Amino acid sequence: CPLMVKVLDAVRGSPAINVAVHVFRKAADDTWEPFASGKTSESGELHGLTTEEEFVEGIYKVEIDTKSYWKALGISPFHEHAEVVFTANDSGPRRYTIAALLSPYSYSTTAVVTNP
Amino acid sequence: CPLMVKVLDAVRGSPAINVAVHVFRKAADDTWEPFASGKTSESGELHGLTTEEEFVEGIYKVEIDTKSYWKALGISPFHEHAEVVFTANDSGPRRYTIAALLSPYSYSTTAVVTNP
Amino acid sequence: CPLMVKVLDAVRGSPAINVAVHVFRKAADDTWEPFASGKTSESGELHGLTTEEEFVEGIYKVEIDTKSYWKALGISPFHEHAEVVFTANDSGPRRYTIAALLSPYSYSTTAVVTNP
Amino acid sequence: CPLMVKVLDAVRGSPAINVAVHVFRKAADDTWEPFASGKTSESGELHGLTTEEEFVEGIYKVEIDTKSYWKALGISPFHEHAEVVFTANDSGPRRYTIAALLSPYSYSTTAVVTNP
Ligand SMILES: Oc1c(Br)cc(Br)cc1Br
Ligand SMILES: Oc1c(Br)cc(Br)cc1Br
Repeated sequence: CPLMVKVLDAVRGSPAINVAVHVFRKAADDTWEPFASGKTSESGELHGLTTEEEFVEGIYKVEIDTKSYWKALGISPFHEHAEVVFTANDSGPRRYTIAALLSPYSYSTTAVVTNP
Repeated sequence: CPLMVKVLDAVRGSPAINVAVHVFRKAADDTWEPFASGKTSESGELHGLTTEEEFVEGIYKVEIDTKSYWKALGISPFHEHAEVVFTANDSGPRRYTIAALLSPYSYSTTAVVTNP
Repeated sequence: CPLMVKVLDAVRGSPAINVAVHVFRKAADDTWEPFASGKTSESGELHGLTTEEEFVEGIYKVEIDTKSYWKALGISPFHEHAEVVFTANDSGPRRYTIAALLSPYSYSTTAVVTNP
Repeated sequence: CPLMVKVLDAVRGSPAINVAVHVFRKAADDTWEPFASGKTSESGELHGLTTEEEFVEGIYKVEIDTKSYWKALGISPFHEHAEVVFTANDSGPRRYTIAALLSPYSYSTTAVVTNP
């Protein structure tokens, strides 16, 4: 499990539960091919998106559906979503944790990258 | 006047200067059509991207080239760029200020939507 | 001129107005002596706290009353206030801008130290 | 273990290891009495600071020594430290996780509060 996503709600001070997350990988023809997807758990975490074998070198895009999250709570947010784009495993396989801290008009994203 | 971008450097504690910024508008076929662009000033600001007249309601993508910024500084970044996607709306305030706080492995983006 | 404070509201996406701010200077006996104070403007800014002449090198504490801000909005905050402690230094740039991005259960503070 | 602290380095994209953390509780005479302290682990986490019985209602101050952290890395940071002040357990016992995202000239602090 080399790719993990963690989302927190900065308004309620709690994990952001049931947030949809889509991952894409840039193709040779520079198109974004669907790679994996899922939803955050009660702890705001999304594990099991991919494997070490599948998670090859490449440029990935993790798109977090923050809009649906805020709308379900009765809030009209600014962003359509929070999307992280990055090159992965270009110096060998690494473990990535993409953390997103959400607010209606602001979000922060941090990457904690460790060598397995 | 209606759209401004401000970028700060959290490592050196100063405005992020000469950062490339491109704005796109989502087309009917869901592809991103180039709309406006430029580079941040000595104060880390980028104004005059569009006019009230040209900035119609729609989905806009603001792509900030954070990677080139850090690479020039000789610092190894994580993200390929910082992308801020949002829907421009007449119902809400007129002026949009997209502020991005940058760090090599983390970034935050906040919108300050005001009428005046 | 040498010290400015800017506060933003990440929930409503606007400047945080009428936020109480107090600045203290650490005394020889390590107690915090009141130095300057005021409230944020309609633009979420607070200028004219001190002069270059009065702002000598030393340890300063900037206490932002985030709790009263959220309570007035009828939103339950976590923090009692946001405290930014730092050492003013002549070796580095002259002007200090303390920016605080507020959310009920989270806040960020960045310093933009520039000479001009 | 109702009080946990987590610190991440936004420059390296890794946990902030060996960061000293001091906790204080406001006394009746409004002085800050030392409550507990420790250092972050290899995962950037600090557990075992207190217990449910000891962690009574009160106003607490968690002071994170970010200055020593950056100085050890050859960087002269802006903040003397990152200090969170908050009222705890005023609506019954809760579990608190204080997360701090660090950068030389900026830091964010988030509180994830759950009902045990
Ligand atoms: O566990 C984490 C929390 Br809580 C906050 C941030 Br930011 C990142 C991670 Br990983
Ligand atoms: O001027 C700004 C600062 Br400094 C920080 C953030 Br966040 C937004 C604005 Br506008």
